[PDB]
Amino acid sequence: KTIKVFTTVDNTNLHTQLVDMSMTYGQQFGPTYLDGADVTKIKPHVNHEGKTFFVLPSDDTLRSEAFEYYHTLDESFLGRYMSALNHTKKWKFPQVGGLTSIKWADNNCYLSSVLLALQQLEVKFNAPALQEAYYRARAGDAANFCALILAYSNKTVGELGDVRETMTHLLQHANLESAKRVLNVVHCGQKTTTLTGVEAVMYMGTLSYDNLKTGVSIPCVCGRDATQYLVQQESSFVMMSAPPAEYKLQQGTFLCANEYTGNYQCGHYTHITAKETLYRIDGAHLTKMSEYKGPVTDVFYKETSYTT
Amino acid sequence: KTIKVFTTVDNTNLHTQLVDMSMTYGQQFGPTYLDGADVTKIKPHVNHEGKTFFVLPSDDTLRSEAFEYYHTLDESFLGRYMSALNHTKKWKFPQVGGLTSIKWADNNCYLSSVLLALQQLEVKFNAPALQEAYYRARAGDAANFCALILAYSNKTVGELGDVRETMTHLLQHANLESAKRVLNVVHCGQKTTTLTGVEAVMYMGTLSYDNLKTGVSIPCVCGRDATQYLVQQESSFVMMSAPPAEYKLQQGTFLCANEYTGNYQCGHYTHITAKETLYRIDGAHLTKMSEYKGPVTDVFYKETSYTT
Ligand SMILES: *[C@H](CC(=O)Nc1cccnc1)C(=O)NNC(=O)CCc1ccccc1C(=O)N[C@H](C)Cc1cccc2ccccc12
Ligand SMILES: *[C@H](CC(=O)Nc1cccnc1)C(=O)NNC(=O)CCc1ccccc1C(=O)N[C@H](C)Cc1cccc2ccccc12
Repeated sequence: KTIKVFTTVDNTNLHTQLVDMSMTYGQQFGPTYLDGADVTKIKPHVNHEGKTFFVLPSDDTLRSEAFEYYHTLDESFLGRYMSALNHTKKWKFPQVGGLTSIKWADNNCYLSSVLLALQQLEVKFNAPALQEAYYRARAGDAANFCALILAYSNKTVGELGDVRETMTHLLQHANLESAKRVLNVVHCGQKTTTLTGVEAVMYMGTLSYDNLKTGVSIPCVCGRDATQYLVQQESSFVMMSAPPAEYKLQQGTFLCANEYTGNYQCGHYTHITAKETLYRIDGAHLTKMSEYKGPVTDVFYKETSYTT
Repeated sequence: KTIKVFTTVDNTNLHTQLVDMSMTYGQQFGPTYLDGADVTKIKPHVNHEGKTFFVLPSDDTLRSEAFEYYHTLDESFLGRYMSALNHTKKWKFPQVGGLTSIKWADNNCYLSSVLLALQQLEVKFNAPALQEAYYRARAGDAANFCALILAYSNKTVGELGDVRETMTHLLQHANLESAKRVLNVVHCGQKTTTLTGVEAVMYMGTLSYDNLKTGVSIPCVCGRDATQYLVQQESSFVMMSAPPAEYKLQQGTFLCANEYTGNYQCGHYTHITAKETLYRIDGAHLTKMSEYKGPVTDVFYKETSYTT
């Protein structure tokens, strides 16, 4: 009933242990975490041999730093953070196109594009732990960042993610009230709305800021075809996201964008950024072009302020 | 290739005609309408024997009154209005509980409750044609009203309707800008919105004004559980509509309500109104109780104004 397993508590040294398939990991080790999860209540699985679990021998006052350093009220948070940081360190982050991409491993797509896109944005987080990493990530010590990206998103190493939904969780912890967007929709009746923070910088429906500024079609109204348009946006960038579609990107049209090529929950994120000429990144790789044409789910535009 | 069919152009006199199954109704009669529809492009169906079609021998300047009298830019509108008014007259509207219900015929449910509920509301339409009928409907000459209710909703005699979706089309033509509602939703980010007219008096989500005023749970936020609540409502009544659910009605709690007992698009609307004691109407019928307990999709509350 034994499987060989590596146990680190410091992520510096490792230890080799044996574990009973008959007992919960907690019974034998205490609180235990593997690849971003909380296996502390789980019996051992035979696929788990040859893996490195992060064990955290419990503590009642580590919550000093917890809500402080990490801005979370999850007892599990650090156990998930660290057991991912083990793996995350094993990835290779090379600086490419000036930014810092992630050699594909354990399904990095979303994390690459998320990280490829969070350099280029004017954003400062309200949890110190992110600040450090972001800047370790710009220089190249990004393993701390992807680990927190996982833990904030509640994701596991190797679990596919949607780039859009991931940032929702990172943007909850950043400079929010500083930002403002206003929109009005109109047939019979009419409706104007203002959103603060993350709400204000994220849109689901079109990839074109211009259309949002021009015209964009919305339901109920009374029947089915109102128009909604942007009235005011007070924020440093904008994210425009739609179900993946074919789209046109030109230099200076857009900050950056990322290209999803697959089915609903099975696809491939590829990040494009606009510099000298368009620069497309896929893991370590890169293609640079003066035209694009592909399938995009997300486009990025820098912006100062706009009033209608 | 002949079926016997009755042709009125004045809805006073009838004529008996024969029609070729080989030709479109227009080829033989001109523009032709049956039971609220525009059969003028359709070949005859053999079920159509023994029916009374409304024929409108075309006209280019009847649009004088059209957008005027009826507030529509449908050439078909009057042809649909009148061919329904034929049938609608054949129904029996008895005044019950003080209001005026509709003896069940051709699936009246929604029209009964809609009509049972549009007496009790403080609303004045912006098309004269409705004004007349509404008041013919309060006295009992309601056939003109249900006919327009059909034509405004684009429904046919005998086609089941959702009470909620029907009023959307009648409320497009009523006192709108006079009314105002404001709502704010809040996790990370926050969002406040104002709606004008019909938008402002109709809600989909709960049956309880009180909850809307108390608390009501809404998605995205960042994750999935914001709270939205009512800030200001400036209007004469309120409609609260939800997918049909079990609900509690007490006298003086609510203006009126209607009870849907069936599957999604196959069910039964039953209207309840609060007077001396609760008064439930089903076609001509009526039960009056001091308690209720049933399945409701729509509840009505009179209101003057409210500020948070
Ligand atoms: C990595 C994929 C990968 O590893 N590719 C390989 C590289 C090298 C070698 N082999 C393979 C990855 O992270 N993929 N992410 C992923 O699948 C996430 C999809 C997902 C997950 C959760 C929620 C939503 C989604 C999602 O649908 N995302 C796409 C971009 C949005 C989308 C797609 C299709 C239809 C649709 C409709 C409406 C809204 C979005 C939408
Ligand atoms: C009449 C039914 C009838 O004739 N009953 C009889 C009387 C005497 C003798 N025999 C029979 C009628 O008009 N029924 N209306 C109807 O079926 C309309 C349903 C409908 C139609 C179009 C769009 C929506 C709907 C609808 O679903 N309405 C219900 C009230 C809302 C509902 C119901 C179930 C689930 C659900 C979920 C979400 C939102 C609404 C919702």
